[PDB]
Amino acid sequence: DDKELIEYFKSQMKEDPDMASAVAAIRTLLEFLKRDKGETIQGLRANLTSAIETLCGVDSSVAVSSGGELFLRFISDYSKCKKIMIERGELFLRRISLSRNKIADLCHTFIKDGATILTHAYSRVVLRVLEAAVAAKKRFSVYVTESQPDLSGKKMAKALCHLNVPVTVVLDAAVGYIMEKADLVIVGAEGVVENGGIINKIGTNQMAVCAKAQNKPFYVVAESFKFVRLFPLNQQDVPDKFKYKDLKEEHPWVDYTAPSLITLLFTDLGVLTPSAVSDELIKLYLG
Amino acid sequence: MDDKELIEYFKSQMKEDPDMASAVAAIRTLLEFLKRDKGETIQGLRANLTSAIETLCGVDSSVAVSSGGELFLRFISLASLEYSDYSKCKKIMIERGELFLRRISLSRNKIADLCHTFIKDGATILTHAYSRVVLRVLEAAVAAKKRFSVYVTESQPDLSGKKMAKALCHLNVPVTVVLDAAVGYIMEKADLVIVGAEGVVENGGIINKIGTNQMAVCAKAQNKPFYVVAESFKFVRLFPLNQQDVPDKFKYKAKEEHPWVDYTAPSLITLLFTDLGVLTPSAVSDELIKLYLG
Ligand SMILES: O=P(O)(O)OC[C@H]1O[C@H](O)[C@@H](O)[C@@H](O)[C@@H]1O
Ligand SMILES: O=P(O)(O)OC[C@H]1O[C@H](O)[C@@H](O)[C@@H](O)[C@@H]1O
Repeated sequence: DDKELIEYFKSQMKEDPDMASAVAAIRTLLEFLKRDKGETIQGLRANLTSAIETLCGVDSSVAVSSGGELFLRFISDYSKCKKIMIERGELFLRRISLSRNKIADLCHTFIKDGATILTHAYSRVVLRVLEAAVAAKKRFSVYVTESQPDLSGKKMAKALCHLNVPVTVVLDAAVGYIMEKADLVIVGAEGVVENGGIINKIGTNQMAVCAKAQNKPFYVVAESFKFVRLFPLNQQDVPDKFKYKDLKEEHPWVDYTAPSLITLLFTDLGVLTPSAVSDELIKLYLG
Repeated sequence: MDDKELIEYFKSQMKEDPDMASAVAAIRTLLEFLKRDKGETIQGLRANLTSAIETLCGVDSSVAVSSGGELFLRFISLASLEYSDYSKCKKIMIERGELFLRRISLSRNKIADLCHTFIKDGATILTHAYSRVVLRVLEAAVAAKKRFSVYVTESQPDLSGKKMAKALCHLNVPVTVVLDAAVGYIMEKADLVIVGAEGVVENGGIINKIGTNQMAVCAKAQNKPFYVVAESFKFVRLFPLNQQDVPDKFKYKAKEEHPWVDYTAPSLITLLFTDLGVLTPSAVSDELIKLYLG
């Protein structure tokens, strides 16, 4: 049922925080598929399409939608069928579970010794990369935006001081001021779109614009289940459902960064240029 | 007066008149030092005027205080020529001082007239933090019955922008407040950007509340006009080429680095609206040089 379909999901996220919202949903979809007491290939298919959607309502991050779409895609005689569906699904889950590791290996080599890295907000993938640089005995320092409204940035600084890397938290407003001190920018993303750009915490776009104006490379680190079937041209093309996950106050939770503002993306599919994403997205979705 | 003498006065001057420019607050305090100074020698006076200026900059790091001071002191220090008795100078210095104070009393309005042209109707304007000059430029637009909308950042860490939004709301001007982090996100929705300045430096760049550089750089990438409204007394004798060149004096009012102002290069500025006329950044040096020489 939905209500403890949701509680399973939320519970899977509450007990492991550093678990991606997507992967949490896949396990909730996997477990749902297991407990499904139906008797029709047909009613199973529907109820899964109802479960994925029910999950997308409670947490409307773009990655739980795209990851959900990809996992259900990968799942392609009810007694028989059901079983191997679960085995394909558990194979798919097994693969996206090494994604963070392969990214760490890939990206951390682009960090020169004595580099000072500028990042935005909290990214579990960025932190795994920087952890891998510490593992590789590389010495570096970090600037991170405090990142209103939830102040994820201090969460990242505190995590980063536990590995004894010098980290300084700056105001969101000070990114233009601090850009000259950085040698490169690394950020994560909630979603990677078809044109090679990204959807990430509000403030990413302006960091990328200030980075291009001082010719500082701008690197993105994201798993391939974040590849989403969208092609934005402006900020209004990002669907409002992923944007909120006479005085007034607008407050979007993420903005969009165009491919022209992005140097490379480091992914479990390999190092990519923004223009190259489209060919890799096709291969990813058809497979 | 003495040191806590000036500080108490100066702090009180702005305490009761919030809209009063900080530099003007210093000029009045400095004037009151000339009126209350009972010394009886010329350069001992001047020399101690050069200590009140420095003692004042200690409590308010705004770079306008230093610039406005030096221009007033340099302007009144022309009294010594052809006024030998220390009591003759003093009298005409006070005179020249209140003359000076009266000129800059006209600076905000002279600006709000020069800039009402560039606010076309139906315009969407973006600004940063709270600027009394910006506020008066818009007051003049609404006064001329012109229709326009505003976006403004909240501007950490004091949320000055929520106070700028409060005022424009009282003008029934449609306004919206966004996060400092959303300026890149919101730029496309704006037709032009207008900010104030704490200081206009010798290359036509500005020193202004932290977050101004961000906005300027994002405005250039979308080809949006970036207009600066600033009084002629904010012209400071500094030539910063980057953020490091901004002296620590004015950068902090006092690991987490929290500067209060950044530098915005002339490359990033379309026009400056000052009480000396509408200037391109490149025309600010020669204008500044004249101002400090006459
Ligand atoms: O890299 P992660 O942790 O998966 O999340 C990626 C992104 O999620 C959110 O949008 C924010 O927290 C960003 O800071 C982060 O980059
Ligand atoms: O326009 P004014 O009142 O001179 O303000 C000068 C400046 O003061 C501070 O630096 C900030 O509040 C800025 O927003 C403002 O531009």
